[PDB]
Amino acid sequence: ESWRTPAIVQELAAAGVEEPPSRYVLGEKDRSDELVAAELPEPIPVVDLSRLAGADEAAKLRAALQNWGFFLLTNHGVETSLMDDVLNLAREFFNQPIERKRKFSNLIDGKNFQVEGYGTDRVVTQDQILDWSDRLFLRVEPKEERNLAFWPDHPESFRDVLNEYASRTKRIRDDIVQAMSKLLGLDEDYFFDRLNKAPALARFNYYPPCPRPDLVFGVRPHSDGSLFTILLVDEDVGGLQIQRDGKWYNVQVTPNTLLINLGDTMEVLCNGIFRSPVHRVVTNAERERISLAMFYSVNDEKDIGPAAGLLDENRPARYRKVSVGEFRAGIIGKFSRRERYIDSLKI
Amino acid sequence: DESWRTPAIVQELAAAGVEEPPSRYVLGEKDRSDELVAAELPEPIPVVDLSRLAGADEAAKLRAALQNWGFFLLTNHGVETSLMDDVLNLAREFFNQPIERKRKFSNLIDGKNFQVEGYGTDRVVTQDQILDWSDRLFLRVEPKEERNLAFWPDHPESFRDVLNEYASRTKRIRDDIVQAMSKLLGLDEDYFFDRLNKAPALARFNYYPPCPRPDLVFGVRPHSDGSLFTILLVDEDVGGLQIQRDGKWYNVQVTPNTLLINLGDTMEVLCNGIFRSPVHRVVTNAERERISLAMFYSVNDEKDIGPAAGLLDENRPARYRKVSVGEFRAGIIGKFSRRERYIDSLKI
Ligand SMILES: O=C(O)CCC(=O)C(=O)O
Ligand SMILES: O=C(O)CCC(=O)C(=O)O
Ligand SMILES: [Cl-]
Ligand SMILES: [Mn+2]
Ligand SMILES: [Mn+2]
Repeated sequence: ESWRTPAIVQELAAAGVEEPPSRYVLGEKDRSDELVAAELPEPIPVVDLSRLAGADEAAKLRAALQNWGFFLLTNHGVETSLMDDVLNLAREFFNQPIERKRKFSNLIDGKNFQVEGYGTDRVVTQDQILDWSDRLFLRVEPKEERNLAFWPDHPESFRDVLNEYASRTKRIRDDIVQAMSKLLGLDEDYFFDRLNKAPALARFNYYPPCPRPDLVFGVRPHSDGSLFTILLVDEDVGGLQIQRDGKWYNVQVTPNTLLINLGDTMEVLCNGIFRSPVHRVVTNAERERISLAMFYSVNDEKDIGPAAGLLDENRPARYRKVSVGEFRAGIIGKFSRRERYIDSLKI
Repeated sequence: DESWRTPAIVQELAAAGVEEPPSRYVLGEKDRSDELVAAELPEPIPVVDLSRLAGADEAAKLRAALQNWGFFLLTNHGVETSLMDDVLNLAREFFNQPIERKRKFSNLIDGKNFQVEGYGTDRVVTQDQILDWSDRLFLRVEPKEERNLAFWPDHPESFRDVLNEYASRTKRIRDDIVQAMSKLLGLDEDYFFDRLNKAPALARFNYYPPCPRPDLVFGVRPHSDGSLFTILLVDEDVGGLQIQRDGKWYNVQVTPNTLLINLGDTMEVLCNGIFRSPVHRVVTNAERERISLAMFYSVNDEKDIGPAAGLLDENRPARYRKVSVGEFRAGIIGKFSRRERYIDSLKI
């Protein structure tokens, strides 16, 4: 539409067009020698969850979070069948006649936008540049505010499998949070008063093949606004890239393994001892890419600011203190305008 | 100096022979008031015969122990006398080694980086944290995927075989106790067993050295266990374990070759406070050391920890909040460091 109903990017790829529409083509500064990325100069940071209680593993986590802000997780205890099934739901739901899929459109009545549903993100302005990907955004926790009406019916086990996956990742959320609290010198339960009744958001990404991968981004360069994200990818074959010291690095998520990356809230909360990585996804011209991201956010208990226990007067606050509503307003708000909120809070 | 993150081996401090504990072990005046001399049990220690726990007589003895005390002694427990002696010999022979042979298995990795598993004490979070007058060797025996054999000691040479054998006996005990208590609650005997597969089992060998000022320190601070159940074995108890009931402190001597079972905080939550997990502590003495082994049995991450649905109705509301297993565990461990009781933050 004009800008009220952006078209589903999967239908633009199935049109067999050789060029993308003008609303998807980036600028010259964003299309400079960046999309041709390198690969990590060292073995990709890998944390073994089943051994994270040991100080050896906790030091591997520390180096991952200090150097890169993300890592791959192994021996995480999520069954291979469950990871295959939850990704089969996205595979099955996305690979559907579109009349079936439009029933869960995040543009209710075709004109009013919301975050929860199937489609793309918010289009504030007509000249805004749109990503070459579709999404299915679902709030999974707390279960009391779960909007099942937008949860797809096909396959007929979507709610059960996604709920099962949500309860598996909970243990991963708890273990990693406990580990980092010890790494930061805080109480190992420090972060759990901020997680009671906290939002858990599931994002099903469909990056369709693009005839011109040089002109578009699967998702724009960005850092997550969560505490951290668990990422699950279906036979990655590439596309995800992460930035470190200006340079984009190609990161491939090995099948049956999970990628954990930090969000902007964690960087502020830990005063920037670990940082939230800025990342993006590149499209390819042959095959599509489906990923499931689980965002774990903080409740409205306390304001988002550096932890009291990480600040003496010789380690002052590098970041401001803002409310939860102000924080979330800007991660979403600055995502559309292609800026990074957390820079504005840095002192 | 930040050397306070590298806590001393208390057994070494005790061998210094000086007249006072260092100030970091000294309790506040409130903790040292008219408690440390406890009272004697007004009734005999509750005792349960495991071999007859399927019978009404013993199971009723089990209920009275759980409702009134939260703990009981277990007889005919299936653990041979030689095996209890063997597992306590591990503790005796390991601790009575030169500090250089024990330090290989320190939980302070590279001398700096704390982890739970190993020989030392519990996490030192702040400089002003009061420390306990004891060392412990903490070994993760289950699940085997999380087992780290490199911290299981090389002395005596039977350590892995003996502890494995003992733990398999105490696991059986755990199953029997869970079943029996399930029937007490009117639940199916297997109601909780979906929480017991690939669940943590932790062995804690405690070493309480003598202290020149037993009036000033705790061998271990007042606490309830975070487990479902705890099975405790003490080497010739001589004395020191104290348990609290309704604000009063009582001495409890774990008779040799018997096992003390106490209910843990996880069970208290799961049974909605029908039975409660008892607060207990160890006081030191000036003459001799005390050795005990505690097997903590926890739950997996199948469900969040909360009151069992079979125990709730309109006139039986839930008395505890529901929290995830990892959140529960980190709260147990964190609150222990701060001298606070985690389960009270879950009470509704
Ligand atoms: O699809 C990926 O690999 C990245 C997903 C991502 O960054 C997101 O959903 O926020
Ligand atoms: O040593 C005792 O008698 C008590 C041990 C104990 O409470 C523990 O290890 O948690
Ligand atoms: Cl239940
Ligand atoms: Mn992201
Ligand atoms: Mn205890």
